[PDB]
Formats: sequence, structure tokens, C-alpha cells
Amino acid sequence: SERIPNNVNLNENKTLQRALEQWQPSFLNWWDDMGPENSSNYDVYLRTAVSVDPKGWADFGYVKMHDYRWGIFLAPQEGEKKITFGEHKGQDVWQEVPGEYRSTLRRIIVTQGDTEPASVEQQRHLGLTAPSLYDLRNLFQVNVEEGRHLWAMVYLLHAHFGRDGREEGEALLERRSGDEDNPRILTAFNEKTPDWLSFFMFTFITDRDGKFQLASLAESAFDPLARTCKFMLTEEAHHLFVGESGIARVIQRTCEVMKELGTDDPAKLRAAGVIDLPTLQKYLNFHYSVTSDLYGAEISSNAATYYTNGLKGRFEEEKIGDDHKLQNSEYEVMDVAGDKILTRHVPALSALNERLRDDWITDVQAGVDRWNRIPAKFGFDFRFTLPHKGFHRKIGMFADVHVSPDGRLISEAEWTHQHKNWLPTESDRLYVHSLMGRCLEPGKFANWIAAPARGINNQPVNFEYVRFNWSHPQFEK
Ligand SMILES: [Fe+3]
Ligand SMILES: [Fe+3]
Ligand SMILES: [O-]
Repeated sequence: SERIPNNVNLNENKTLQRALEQWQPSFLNWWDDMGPENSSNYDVYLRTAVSVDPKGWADFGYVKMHDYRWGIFLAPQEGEKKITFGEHKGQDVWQEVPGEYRSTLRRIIVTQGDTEPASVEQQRHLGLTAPSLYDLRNLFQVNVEEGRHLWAMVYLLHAHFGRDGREEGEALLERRSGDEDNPRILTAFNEKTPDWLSFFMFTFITDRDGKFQLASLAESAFDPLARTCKFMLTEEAHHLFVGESGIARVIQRTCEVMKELGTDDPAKLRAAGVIDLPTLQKYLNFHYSVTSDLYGAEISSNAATYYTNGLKGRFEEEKIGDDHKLQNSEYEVMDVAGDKILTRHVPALSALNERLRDDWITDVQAGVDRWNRIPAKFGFDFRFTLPHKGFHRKIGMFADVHVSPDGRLISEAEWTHQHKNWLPTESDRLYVHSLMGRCLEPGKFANWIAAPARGINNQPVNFEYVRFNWSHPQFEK
């Protein structure tokens, strides 16, 4: 019923409500310019959140995405919640940011916010080559949710950061993925997402960085941010499912053709129009290593500071069996010293980036293990693996050297001769591009990917998840 749906009593804060209503047309102009291409008249079968009530939170129906009901939804407030780590452990959580942390928390929220529209901008062309209505609908669902995450951060900026907050909300729509004068902040969000295989890896791997960053902020002493991220985690889960099941369905299809043709010869697989498993492995290597750089330098005074001040906790902070202060704790990280990769212990507070990275690696591996059930049930030997964490890194201690996927420091000549086996080549990408082509007949799936296990919201897999309204009704006519 509400114009800006929310469970935050927005209408009782009239100054804030005015400011968000003032900002909304510019969000909608951004959505129209940079959102899913040519989609202004589509009716999409979308889920929309209307609460955080884990039973009846999200309801489905057709909507044109310009009319999507983007809302602000915080996890329920908890009475007498305490801060759980850092200097301030045991004190009451903050409803407003302490002045001394204000600009730091602001930059953290803006940086998180910036990735949300960035992903929409990267993915805006994908619809033209959607391999199915089911997949097109999933893409759009991810898009409108990422749009909501921008709302979720812009709300915090306006509600808790005054004028600076408003100015950040405006600049969040002035930056643009890949733009020369005003690029998005983070490299991985500034690059192209050129085809559906990249899109599925991105939502499987890079949205998972979102998951771990958000789980760290879900711990924050700044409780409105903590409550915001806590609810976004439940949405991020859907994104991770799109990416994991997306790739799982490509692997499934490729294995079907391997069994049918009785061969694992790449040339024969490609003649049949599937993506050979070794090439899938390269895309995994590419997105995994690129995403890894997002956690930042292994050793960081800044990250020590976020923890100590109560701004950002460790993943699942409350399950960790230590003092949650870490003045006298250690953490084991790698190091490179000439022609050797070694391990060393450093003060735990200085290595929080690396700890979060390690948590993400573990989570990604759990998903790859699930992928591996597929070749295994076909009786194939192929297994997907993650490359050594030092492989293909632009950030941190491995940035000045080459590491092979199996964890050796290698020479410039070996990198130059071998990396074509490890990362997608121009020729691999051209091949994958040649498979990309829309498939919009109900219940039909492009030949490079298998059908999903089930539909959406109990609908058949052949349901018309998107109705294009190809006819162009005339103004006032
Ligand atoms: Fe997001
Ligand atoms: Fe996401
Ligand atoms: O997300």
C-alpha cells in the first residue's frame, strides 16, 4: 500500500521521506538508462519483498520493472543489543554513528552501495541473448534486487549521514561501470560481463564476495547497518543460487553430450555446441582470482581499525572462540620471499582481510564440490578445482609474481606459454560468444545449457515468466 514500502516507519520521519522521494526520480532515470536493455514494456514474473517475516516476506506477480516496488527492509530490532567485538564490546549498539567513526562508516556504506548498480550496469545487455525465459526472468530478478540494495544503502546515507549522506546518494548514480571520467569504485565491478557463462560465474563467485562483506557488516556496532545487511543476506542467497545452478546446468548439459557422443574431445564437443569442461574450468579460474582481489591486501592497518572500532566484524563473529578483541591473537597468512611461498603468523587484527578471504574460499569450495557430483554421476574423471590463492592476483603480496593454479611460483616465460590453459583466451571467449543467442519459446532452453530442476514459485518450467508485449500501444490511443 505504501509508496516506498518499508518496515522502518519512514512516514513518521517526514524530512527523510521527502529526501528519498526527491531522490527517487533520479533512481528511476538511472534504471531506465542503465537497467535491462529494451525492457521498459516487459511484464516480468517477479518476487517482491513486502516484509522480513521469513514466512510471508516475498510475493510473486507480473510487474514492469520501472514499476518495481523497491522498499527499505531492516531485520527486526532487538532490545538491549550489545556490541560484540572490539574496544566497545559489551556496550549498547549505536542507533547513530559516533562522530569519530562517521566518515569511515560512510565510506564503507558508499563502497558497498556502489557495487549494486554496478552489477546492473554490467549485466544490462544480457537479456538480448537469454537462453530461456526462465533464465531471462532470473537475470531480471537479480537486477531488481541489486536495485533494492542500492536503495538499502541510500536509505542509510540519507537517514544517518546528513548532507554528506545526500551527496553520496547522488554520486552513486553519477559513477558508471566502465566509464572513463567516473568509473565504479571497485575493479571487478568496472569490467565487462560479456556473456551468460560470465554472468553465472559472477553470481556464483562475485556476489559471494557480497555475501561475506555483508555478513561482516551484519555484525556492525552501527545497528541500522547491521539490520540492513542481515536482511540483504537472504536476498544474496538467491543470487548465489542463480550462479551455482546456472553453471551446474551448463556442466549437466556438457556431460549429457559427452555421454551421447561417447567422447571428451573438446573439438567434438564444440562442434556439438556445448562448453567443454576444461573451458568451464578456465572461466572458474578467471572469476575466482579476480573476485579474490576484492578482499584487499592480506595485511592491513585499516581493516584492524574497522574491527577494533566496532564497524565491521569477522564472518560469524559470535561463533569464534576467542576474546573478540585480538590484541594478543595471531593469524596465519602466506608470504613470498624470493623464489618461495611460505607461511607466517601475524597479529590477527592486521590480517582480517585474509581471514574473510579464507572464509569465502571455503564457501566457494563447498559449491564446487556440489558441481563435481555431476561429472561423478556420469562416471567421468573430470573434477573442477580452485587454483592456489596466489594465482592471477592484482592485489596484495602475490601481485608482483606469477603463481600456477597448482601453487608454484613460475617464470615469465612459463606464464606466457601456459596461461592459455588456465584463463579463457580470446578464442575461447569468441567460441562462447558464438553460442550466445536468445531462446524465448516457452519451456525451451538454448542447446548449451540444461533445463533447471524446477520452476519458480511452483510454476511449470514452461510458464511464460516474461511477457514481452511486442505490440506498442500508442499514447492516448
Ligand atoms: Fe547486492
Ligand atoms: Fe548480489
Ligand atoms: O546482492
